Amino acid sequence: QGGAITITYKDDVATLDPAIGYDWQNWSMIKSLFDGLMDYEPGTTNLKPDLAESYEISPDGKTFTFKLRHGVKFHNGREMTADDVKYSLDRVTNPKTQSPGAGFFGSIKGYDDVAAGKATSLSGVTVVDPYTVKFELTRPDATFLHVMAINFSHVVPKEEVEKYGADFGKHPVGTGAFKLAEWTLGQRIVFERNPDYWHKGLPHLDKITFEIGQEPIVALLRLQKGEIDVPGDGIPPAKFQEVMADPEQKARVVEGGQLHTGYVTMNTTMAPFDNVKVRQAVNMAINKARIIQIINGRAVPANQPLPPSMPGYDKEYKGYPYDVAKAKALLAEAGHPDGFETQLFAMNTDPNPRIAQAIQQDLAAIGIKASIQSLAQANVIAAGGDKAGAPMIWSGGMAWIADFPDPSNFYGPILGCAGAVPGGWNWSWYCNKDLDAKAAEADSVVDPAKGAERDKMWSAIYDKVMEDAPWAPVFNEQRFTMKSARMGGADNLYVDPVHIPINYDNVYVK
Ligand SMILES: [Ca+2]
Repeated sequence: QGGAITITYKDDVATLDPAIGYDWQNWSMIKSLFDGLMDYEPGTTNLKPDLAESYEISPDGKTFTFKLRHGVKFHNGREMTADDVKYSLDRVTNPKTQSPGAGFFGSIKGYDDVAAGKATSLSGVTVVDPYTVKFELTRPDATFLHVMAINFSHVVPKEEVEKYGADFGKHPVGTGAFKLAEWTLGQRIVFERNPDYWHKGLPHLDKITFEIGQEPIVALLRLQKGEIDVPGDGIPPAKFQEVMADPEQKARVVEGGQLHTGYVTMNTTMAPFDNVKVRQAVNMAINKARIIQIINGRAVPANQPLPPSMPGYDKEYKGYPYDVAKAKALLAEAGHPDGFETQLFAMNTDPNPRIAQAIQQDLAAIGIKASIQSLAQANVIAAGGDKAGAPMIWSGGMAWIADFPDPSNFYGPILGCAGAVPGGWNWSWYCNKDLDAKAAEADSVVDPAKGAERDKMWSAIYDKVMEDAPWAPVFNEQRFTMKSARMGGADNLYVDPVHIPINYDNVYVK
């Protein structure tokens, strides 16, 4: 009940639009300003109705009917109704919105017509009455309920989108537990409790202040002084062991496993990375153990796209060897015995400039001279979302943590054709239509007793991805969160698997 906390970040926020935001800094911010039909029990991945009060599924699993809560108000005071759910889904799937999450809705009837520009409304989403919205699917979809909890299906008010247009992401209006109060660009973002939030008793805090442009190391000092509550950029490597060995700081640390993989993307449409042998050479060039030492051993080396604890992870897959001689030999086969020059993009928050320097040295060992383009995250992400931009990107600090705990989440948006779109997060621009179809087939296996078979279908998909080498996977990272002594709540609210980073709506001050 009450309290005003402070959270630091070095990088800035470019958007709070739920159709657009997708990075580690704004994902949970957006979840606190907006709501969708579904959410999760705080601290877990257990689905629960949110803006829906209840729902029904047809026996064939292709018709979802949601009964909406009554009396839900947007921050502007207007009642939310089923028309707003329809509008939001029509908007996020419309290609002109440039949502990196449009593909999550591919199983809805009429999606293809919308994606192809033949329709501006999803035929499969119908407003039955002001408080009933129905979804009809073309195929069973094992991740549909999770997608009705993902930011991209959060509900926006069309009159506010019309008012601000492309600038709606700077003026978010939602139904969520907090509303935007102050946004001083490059300096501070203030969330205030929404006093009329439909979920009574939430949030607990009165105010969250995000202080921008703050050095990660200084933030630890401020936390020791009680002048901030959460260092948003976590524990810098230079300070990790000292934090761990100081009981008065170790007591502020919460550690959690993640469904995470960090990787180097290669743009499969930009020469020279349009040659599979060049991409496989890069896979054999990276010294993952050395990179992991930079982050204090807080990770294990990744040999494939899925995190080791994700269902579908190929436990047997051997992977590309770390083998400079083989990498050079492959580069020569590809017509580059003398190597080549290229660009490696990275976000500029520690430790990612240093990790990029390590990758750069690894590439130099096989004859690739890569200049590091160390930029703000928004500009790395935008360059990735440009088919003609970013030959290589180190994903550290930006991607990928599963939005929901299923192997499908590591495909569509980052390795599927659905993500190889303007503004997308498939920075490899890797589009394999045959795998897209196999992915839809795998997500149609909905019988929970067939989960093992479905996990192996996904393993087969990622086996093929790995053969085409659009990624060089590097590591699977542990999460370390720091919180001030006054911050109450269970550990799993500070390493929340869904409201990534912190569950802003359910933490509290003691
Ligand atoms: Ca919410």
